[PDB]
Amino acid sequence: MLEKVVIANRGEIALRILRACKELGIKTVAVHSTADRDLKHVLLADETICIGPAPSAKSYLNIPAIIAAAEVTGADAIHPGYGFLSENADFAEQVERSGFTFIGPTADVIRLMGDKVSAIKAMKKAGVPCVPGSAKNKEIAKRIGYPIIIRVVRSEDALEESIAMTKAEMEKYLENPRHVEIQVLADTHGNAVYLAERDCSMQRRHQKVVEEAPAPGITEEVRRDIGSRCANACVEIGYRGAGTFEFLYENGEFYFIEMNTRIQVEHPVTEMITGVDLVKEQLRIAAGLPISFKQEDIKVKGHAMECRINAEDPKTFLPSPGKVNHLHSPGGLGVRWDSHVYGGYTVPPHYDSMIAKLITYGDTREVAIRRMQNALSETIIDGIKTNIPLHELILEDENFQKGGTNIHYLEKKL
Amino acid sequence: MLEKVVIANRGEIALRILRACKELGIKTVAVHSTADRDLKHVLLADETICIGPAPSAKSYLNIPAIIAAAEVTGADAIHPGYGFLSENADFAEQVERSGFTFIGPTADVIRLMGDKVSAIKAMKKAGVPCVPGSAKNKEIAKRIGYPIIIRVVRSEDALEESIAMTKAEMEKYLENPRHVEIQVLADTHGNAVYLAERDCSMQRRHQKVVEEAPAPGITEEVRRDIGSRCANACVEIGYRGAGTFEFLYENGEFYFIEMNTRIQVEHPVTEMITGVDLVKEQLRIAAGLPISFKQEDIKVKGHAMECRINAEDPKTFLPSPGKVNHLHSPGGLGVRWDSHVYGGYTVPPHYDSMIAKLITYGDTREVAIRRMQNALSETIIDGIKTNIPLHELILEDENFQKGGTNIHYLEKKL
Repeated sequence: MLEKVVIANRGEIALRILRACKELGIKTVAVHSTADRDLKHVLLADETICIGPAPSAKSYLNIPAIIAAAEVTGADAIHPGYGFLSENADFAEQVERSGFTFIGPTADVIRLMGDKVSAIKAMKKAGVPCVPGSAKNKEIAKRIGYPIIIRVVRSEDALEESIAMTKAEMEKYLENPRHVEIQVLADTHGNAVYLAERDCSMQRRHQKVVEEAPAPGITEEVRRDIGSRCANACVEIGYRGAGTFEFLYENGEFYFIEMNTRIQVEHPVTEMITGVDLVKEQLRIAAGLPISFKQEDIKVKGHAMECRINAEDPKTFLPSPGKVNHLHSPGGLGVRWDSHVYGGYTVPPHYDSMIAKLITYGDTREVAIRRMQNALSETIIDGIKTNIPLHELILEDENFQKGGTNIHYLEKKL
Repeated sequence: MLEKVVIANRGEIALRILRACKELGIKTVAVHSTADRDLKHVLLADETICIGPAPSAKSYLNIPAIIAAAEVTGADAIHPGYGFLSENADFAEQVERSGFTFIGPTADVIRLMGDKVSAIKAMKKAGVPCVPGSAKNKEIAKRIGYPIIIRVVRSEDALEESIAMTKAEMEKYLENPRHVEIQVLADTHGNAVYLAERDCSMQRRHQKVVEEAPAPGITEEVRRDIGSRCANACVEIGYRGAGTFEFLYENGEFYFIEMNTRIQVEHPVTEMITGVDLVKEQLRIAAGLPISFKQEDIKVKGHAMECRINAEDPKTFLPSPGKVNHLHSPGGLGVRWDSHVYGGYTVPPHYDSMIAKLITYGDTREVAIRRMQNALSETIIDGIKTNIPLHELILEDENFQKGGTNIHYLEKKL
């Protein structure tokens, strides 16, 4: 089956993958840049291989070097995590052509869902609701209804002009949409399940900051409908592994915007409310096993929240690399801490600024939120700036407390 | 209701209580010795009061000083944790007589279950199974059956002699008994529930090292019988709050040995498999509220394990006080860390050697155990010795892996 896995990633997700591997008794190979020799998962891995200098282009995006690490270690499979090469279909195609198991979908499915329109077209074929959309551009614009996007457009006298400018360089635009996303798994035995949903509406410049599960207001009827549509979409497109269908959500209707064909950063909130270990299921599915449970086995229990703790200034958002002179991580009941950072670790400049995901669970949304506030108050990261103050502002916001804030809300509030 | 609580304890349990209080919006008063000014919960508390010098007798056992801290802060209630004064009926009696709510049972119930025989006699009256037991001492010894305890006794020709010697300074003695204990809650509304059981058989000199829940081999039928007997015992004796009935368990039968009338050190494993927050329920019950769920709401799900991490040499067990120069605590899915220790903290000589409880959860006992082994491998406590190597030996023991080892097993193995 799978005996040895190359972890083609870094930071917290690399550690998350290492932990799943070690639980399953799978040997690990940590590929790393010269800058990441002191990463926690590297220090814990069974074998390590330096694949290039610091810049990502020369290391974690270095397809030949990663494949070569698999070859020389005699690895069976490669787990790409999220970001980097995880949704690069040329990488997947090359991993397979080279005799290794890619822990993810097939190259062809990646490429299909990797392209804006082809994705939307496969979803519309599948019965998943998409956004109303695509000179007879005035007629189309008209039927869809303004506002629109080509550059946004709030009226028709600007349409023509806009068209010529958006080119050189159409989804109905919604203004009370939440970001609501459905987690799925599909296996090589023809099964596909949905694992409730997540609300990830708290965003800055389209980067998520806080996520939660289940999504407030979503009844189980509605969950069952949209979730069943996503599972069937999985079967229809021959999906394999973990994936997420992202939707805009408004006045009770869902509208597809993207499928991430990989594990999600915020997968832990789903784990907390369903009891499923999503990374272990990725590994088992890649080994050829069936999903370890059936749809009827899944029931949402309680509520979970996640704060992405970043090394950055909490108002300017400029990165804050440097030595963590002291770390104190929170704990206790209903507190989960997913992080590679340790006291004495130096956060480097070369990559993203995420240093930890703090995840809480409670019987109710209210309990999960209070537990997050208390856990954040206990957390100490000395030596660098973090966005903890931003989290604290969000968590005490009366509208967030009420629930249901839209995807534009954070930027409006600040 | 309860607006301000004096936390009459220290170390990890004091932090556990502070976390529950803060979730409920209850103000905290940390009473502490001069040696404990840098305890995490002290640093997090709303108010602090130094109640004496380092020795416990002069501080955490100082009844007048603790009561005085409640008076001057205008506190409503006192939570005694475990150990120290928590089962001191004179303390409880004085807390009540002085106008504060004791978070625990009434003084009279403490005293009743505080005495060896009176406890056993109330249990036998209650229908809880006790151990067969109490010159017509040969006749009694005979009916009970050797071996016996007065000094253990394996035959009758020694009985007489033994009797005279055990005096100046009788439970059937069992030799394949496990330690199996039932968690209960009882409220001021006449309700009493049982929260499955824990197996705490891995012990050295009658001090627990590793605990787990549920107990291997215990079917739900058996759980329901012994648990219902314990709940009814609660009502019959007018119990209030959290408590544990400890049993010896053998060839399918239970035998009562002690009731701890307070929260248990190893309460977290029960929290993990039932979803109940036992300390929050203590606080709510003390405020006069009902238990927040009914018996039918409780269902064991999965399996949990706890390792008591102590600052001591892992073979000699001599304490290892000193500065923790570096701490790295484990995390991820199914890992819970309950500890007051932080990088730079100095573990003092004056108290017990517990510095952390590492708790894991999994869908099966096998998963909980592997997760514990991996979490222990990630844990770093630099500057002092710990018993982590002992935990590692226990967890990989083939008999522990099989499950069901008795209370003498650890000392035999070493």
